[PDB]
Amino acid sequence: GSQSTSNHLWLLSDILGQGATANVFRGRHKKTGDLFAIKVFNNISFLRPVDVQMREFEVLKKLNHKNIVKLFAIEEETTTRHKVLIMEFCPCGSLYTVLEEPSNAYGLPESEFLIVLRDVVGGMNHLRENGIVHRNIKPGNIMRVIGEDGQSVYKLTDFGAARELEDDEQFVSLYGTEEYLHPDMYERAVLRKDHQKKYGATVDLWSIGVTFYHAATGSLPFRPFEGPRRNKEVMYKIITGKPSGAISGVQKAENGPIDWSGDMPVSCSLSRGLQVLLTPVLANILEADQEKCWGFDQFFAETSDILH
Amino acid sequence: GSQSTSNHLWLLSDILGQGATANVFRGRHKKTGDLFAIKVFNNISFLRPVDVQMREFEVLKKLNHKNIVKLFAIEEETTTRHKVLIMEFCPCGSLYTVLEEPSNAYGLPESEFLIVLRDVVGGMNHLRENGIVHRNIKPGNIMRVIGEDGQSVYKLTDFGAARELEDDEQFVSLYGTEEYLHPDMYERAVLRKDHQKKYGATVDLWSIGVTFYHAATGSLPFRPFEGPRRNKEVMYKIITGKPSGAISGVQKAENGPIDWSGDMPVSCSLSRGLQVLLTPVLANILEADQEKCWGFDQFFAETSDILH
Ligand SMILES: O=C(NCCCNc1nc(Nc2cccc(NC(=O)N3CCCC3)c2)ncc1I)c1cccs1
Ligand SMILES: O=C(NCCCNc1nc(Nc2cccc(NC(=O)N3CCCC3)c2)ncc1I)c1cccs1
Repeated sequence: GSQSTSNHLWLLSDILGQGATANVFRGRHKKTGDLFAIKVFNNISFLRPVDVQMREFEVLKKLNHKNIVKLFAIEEETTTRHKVLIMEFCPCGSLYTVLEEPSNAYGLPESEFLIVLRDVVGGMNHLRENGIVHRNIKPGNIMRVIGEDGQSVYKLTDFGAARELEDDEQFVSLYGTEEYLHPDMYERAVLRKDHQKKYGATVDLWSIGVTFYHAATGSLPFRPFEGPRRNKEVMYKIITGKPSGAISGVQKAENGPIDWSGDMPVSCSLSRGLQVLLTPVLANILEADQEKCWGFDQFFAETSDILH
Repeated sequence: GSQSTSNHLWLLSDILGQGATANVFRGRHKKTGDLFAIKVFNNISFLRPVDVQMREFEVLKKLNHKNIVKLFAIEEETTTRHKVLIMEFCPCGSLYTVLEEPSNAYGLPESEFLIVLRDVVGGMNHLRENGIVHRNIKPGNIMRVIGEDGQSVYKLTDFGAARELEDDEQFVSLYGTEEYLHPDMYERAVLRKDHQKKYGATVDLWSIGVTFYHAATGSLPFRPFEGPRRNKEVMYKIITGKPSGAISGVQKAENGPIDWSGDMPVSCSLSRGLQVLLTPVLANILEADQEKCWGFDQFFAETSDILH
């Protein structure tokens, strides 16, 4: 079967994404046949407080930029009367899928990496200008679109965890994805250690740092022997124990000691010149200590210098 | 983009399911065009030991039954040379999708619930006859198919956590979904409290009990104010602190006390006669005490008695 709103229709088997609060479907405008991605909230999502439910709607109605997936319409699905989000369809899918390809085992080609850099920075700048935090940035929700000239353009999506947050404002609520998650959030959300901490916009810089390391090398920067998901204790030791300036930490052997590095791997796909410029960016955003990590002004200045 | 094996092909946008280790695509046999669901493992999945990776393949090769989604072929995808699983496509989707429908907000119609009962029992019996434990049973991986006579037939799938395990064998590894997870496993996997416990095949009985409660009432049996995922500590209190005989525990108000019940809610969609037969079944499988919990045989005997 299918579901529909006044103007749009989607088959329930035409899935594009699956999540805690919502699924995304490939759907069509009824009259034109034009394709869209339609985000449809599940029952359990309505247990959230109303102001929380409204955030993604308010956030997306505020944004408009080439590095953010476009929102076309908000309409009401008929059987539930719930609002759905009707968004630009990106037929190429995500950066996650690009990174899975064998040719990218040791990182993206430098040309493609520089594009990811440009576009993630551009998206993040647009959010910050508009006082928005994302809180779940990762390759799985950075979408690839083929631009006018045949080259990639990447765009941020999945604003399910996003909110308006003034430049110095803090929050205590938990969102995100374990492999990409700032250590202070990981501490509470994954290890359940409550150390009475607050979090700020800079959580997005940590996830971007992890995303860039991943795009640059083909691997996540912080890796217990079993992978992050399967050894939460060691994952936490890697991310909280890392020396200042380190950008990666790996446990090579089961139950083994941890090795951290402040440089890119020897296998890194990027030119050595770029590696040398990238490494300080990563070191200063993969920095848990709020006293030492970069602010946004600087992150944008320092990456915009690399792009030129 | 598409991926293919010798005999089958799928578009990467044609998704049917997404998970930690794999995605499932709607694909086709290249020559006949016949439709299949194709399970394809992601890169991070290969961090698992090889014997663990092989389990799902070995398990599915053993099974052949009306209440198990059929395995058609194992073939190699070309770009990675990884084996994929080529399965029966069920165009109707899952029991989870059925349960989202507003008409089922207070539980399935009795005629449908009885079908779910017959079929989950039939699938679970087939697994036990073959020495298999599933370890992630929930509505999301119970698929609905329309039988010859127009009536539903449900079938188990997603054997990503499954293994061979005799009644007299135990394990310490962790799998499952928090809302459906046996308390001993929840304690370690979700709360990360380690009490040197070992788990057995009867973990599938707990998930089945939660699944049946959900199908009978339209709601999960164990429910903090914010939902299970948004308040794990209270969830643990609920599932471990319930009296013997209790089949549900609900926190009504934010930070409120917990309402335990050994009976179905007054809103239950099932006839009262069926309710009274169902409740002792749920009471004796939603029981962590292994000295008290039913085994599979007694569970199949008592559910068979309801069906006839
Ligand atoms: O937004 C989310 N996730 C981001 C993706 C879904 N959204 C969109 N998707 C596309 N096109 C597209 C094309 C090919 C493949 C895909 N999907 C995948 O490749 N997957 C999904 C599961 C496994 C790998 C998507 N266009 C626009 C959007 I907006 C959310 C998931 C759950 C809540 S939000
Ligand atoms: O097996 C899994 N999951 C079970 C489902 C995927 N498998 C199959 N699906 C179908 N048909 C089908 C039809 C309509 C919709 C759907 N999907 C959904 O409705 N979704 C998926 C995302 C949210 C809701 C599936 N037939 C056969 C199979 I095998 C796994 C997911 C990740 C690893 S394994």
